[PDB]
Amino acid sequence: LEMQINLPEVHAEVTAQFVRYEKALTSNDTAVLNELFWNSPQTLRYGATENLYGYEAIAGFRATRSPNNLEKEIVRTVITTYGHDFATANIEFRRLSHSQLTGRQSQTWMRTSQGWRVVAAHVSLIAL
Amino acid sequence: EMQINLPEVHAEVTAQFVRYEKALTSNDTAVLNELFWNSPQTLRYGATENLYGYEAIAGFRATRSPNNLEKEIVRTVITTYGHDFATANIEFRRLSHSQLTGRQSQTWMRTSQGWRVVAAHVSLIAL
Ligand SMILES: O=C(O)CC(=O)CC(=O)O
Ligand SMILES: O=C(O)CC(=O)CC(=O)O
Repeated sequence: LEMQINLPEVHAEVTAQFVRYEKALTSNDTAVLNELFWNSPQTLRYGATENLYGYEAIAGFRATRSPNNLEKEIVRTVITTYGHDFATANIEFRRLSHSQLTGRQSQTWMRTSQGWRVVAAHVSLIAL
Repeated sequence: EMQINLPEVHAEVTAQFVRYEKALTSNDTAVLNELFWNSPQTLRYGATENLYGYEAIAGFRATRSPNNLEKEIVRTVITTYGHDFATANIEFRRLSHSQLTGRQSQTWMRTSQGWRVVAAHVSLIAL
């Protein structure tokens, strides 16, 4: 894997799915948000204020989340692919409601037979 | 899907995770640096800082205070995918900050020199 860092075609596919994910967040398109998370009990998301274990818990969280005050400005993005089937996506952002905090979002992506999926995610806000 | 938690692979990664946790408590920076992937792509979103590239992470390790190190691990999920990739996610607590619960996420890759962390993210939140 270490011999195949950021193969152009792989990096392009993952970047596309990442943009898809970010677009679905802004429109609260829960169908796409759920589509992009790996459907497995192992999948997990450490959110800004909650820890969710399993796809079912993540999907359930998305159903009960309010689409209000969701906007976020991405400031930095690093997408790295390893071989043909694995990737990480790491971003910094600012959320408009907490202008004094810098946001971090990490995702690990895996290529499944149904396409790229997030297997684990972690979001946090800090003051620098 | 594609070979989830193969016993031998899951055992190797769990061993390296235990190695990492032991090196944190003894502030064994040699082992801490050994376990992070030596690449400019490697990154660590720390509890209080964002570091890009192995050199920035190694530099941070040389200057860090080892004092408030100890922590109770409360949940661990280690998941391996095929033979060469893994994630490790833990929740932890400290008696020194009873109001904060910790999260630590890592993505691991098998290199020719062994398993390495390619990305990590640590954060503390209120209960
Ligand atoms: O607020 C959070 O927990 C993170 C977030 O913006 C939506 C996501 O990336 O799932
Ligand atoms: O104290 C913690 O759990 C987070 C941390 O920075 C140790 C590490 O770098 O793994």
